[PDB]
Amino acid sequence: GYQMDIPKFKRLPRHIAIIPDGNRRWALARGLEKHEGYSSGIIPGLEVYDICVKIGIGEVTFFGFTQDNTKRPQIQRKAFTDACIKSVQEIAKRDAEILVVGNTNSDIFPEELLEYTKRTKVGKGKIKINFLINYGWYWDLTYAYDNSPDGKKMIENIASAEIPRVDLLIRWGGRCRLSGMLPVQTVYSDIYVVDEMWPDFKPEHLFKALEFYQNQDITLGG
Amino acid sequence: GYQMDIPKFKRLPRHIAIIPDGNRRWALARGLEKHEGYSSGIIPGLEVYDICVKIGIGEVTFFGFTQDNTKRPQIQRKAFTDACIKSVQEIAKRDAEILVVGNTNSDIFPEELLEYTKRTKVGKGKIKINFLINYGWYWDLTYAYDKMIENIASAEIPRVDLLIRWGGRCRLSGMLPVQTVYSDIYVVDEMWPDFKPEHLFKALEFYQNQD
Ligand SMILES: CC(C)=CCC/C(C)=C/CC/C(C)=C/COC(CO)CO
Ligand code: DMA
Ligand code: DMA
Ligand SMILES: [Mg+2]
Ligand SMILES: [Mg+2]
Repeated sequence: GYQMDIPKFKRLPRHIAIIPDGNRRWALARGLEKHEGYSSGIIPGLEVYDICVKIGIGEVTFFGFTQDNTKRPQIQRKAFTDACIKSVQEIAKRDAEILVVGNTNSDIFPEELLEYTKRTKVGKGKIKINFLINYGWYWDLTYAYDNSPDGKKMIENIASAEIPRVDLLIRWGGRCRLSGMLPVQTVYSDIYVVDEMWPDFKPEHLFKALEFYQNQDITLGG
Repeated sequence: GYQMDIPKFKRLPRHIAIIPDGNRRWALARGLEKHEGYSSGIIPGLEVYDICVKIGIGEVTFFGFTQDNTKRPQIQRKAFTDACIKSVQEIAKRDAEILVVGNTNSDIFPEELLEYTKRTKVGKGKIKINFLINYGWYWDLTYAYDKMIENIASAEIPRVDLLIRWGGRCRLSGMLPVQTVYSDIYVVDEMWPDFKPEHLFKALEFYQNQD
């Protein structure tokens, strides 16, 4: 991308989850229409990707859109779907192992992303980039209750089973909440909230989240 | 006044979750042994109860201890279990509808609390007080094998509106994965035994500021 001065970290998370929230508030604050913020969320994702590749983060999961989000106005649904498609396509121009997880048994799921619903190497690969597209926490848990008979097997067979435990979850837009992102993988996740809206992303947001992470005692109830 | 005037709130959560974390760090900071913090966590719980009753909170769920917590040394297990028993027994002397949710199929689950594993009205009731005792997220979700989502072990406990965690960590530690999917989370930096009413007031000011 371009040259940065990235701090040195004593400890790095294996898996970062990103909640790129605040697109509508960002747009309204700039006197744009609510749905116009999503198109300004793509370059921030690429800056996150570039930083994570440079420091050697193993896996990053981006919250794209939920089944609940598809209750919003058509004009917003078209805007955030278009922006999610573009984000996956942009990572597909770089070096990544791409996975899209979400309900593909829905008219809402974009045909453009079906090819990424199995993990796909692009360029030199290495870093795992996941996207949650038409994802729902209820759909994810209930996927298991149907397609797993046993109980101990249920957990291993949730819809998002390819996505491992989230070490660090970073949420833009100043809300401290999961919005149903990966309930199983996020039970022990250390959560960092950035007050600025996602389109106002700065590398310093990610650096401060990583400083937060390396400062945590990760005890897992022990 | 002696006790801070309880502020008047323009919005209130129906259901507050409490994670009373930091007992061991609190004890170690005082030069006590790791296990000596838990007994100093009981009165804070009663202060939360008193304030929630006064402002008219419908439901409060306390995180007591988890299956993961039973990995800890036996001296710590006995100390936190003893403190959880005493907490429920103290609420049992007041006005509450008490429910204990947790894995009762374990010699770790205290016999004293079996009677509260069905919702129990004490005094005038009018507030629902839940305790998670030998609770595990994994046990909760997998319990359904006993519609499946509506038959999780914690199914009686509704959506958490506001989650307040003491001890400075911003994490769920597996508290009620289903009910916490949209919960607004407020972290208090002070360890649970350093509870002050202003901790709770600031959490509720945070909640009424959320959209
Ligand atoms: C790696 C890259 C390139 C991009 C990652 C970011 C991304 C998915 C951008 C796409 C548009 C976007 C902001 C969607 C998020 O919207 C939801 C959250 O608030 C629902 O409204
Ligand atoms: C009372 C209670 C169950 C607290 C949760 O924190 P924890 O210390 O048990 O977990 P963690 O190690 O994830 O902070
Ligand atoms: C499991 C439980 C009863 C949590 C309360 O604090 P703690 O025992 O986790 O103490 P700390 O967070 O300081 O280790
Ligand atoms: Mg939002
Ligand atoms: Mg703790």
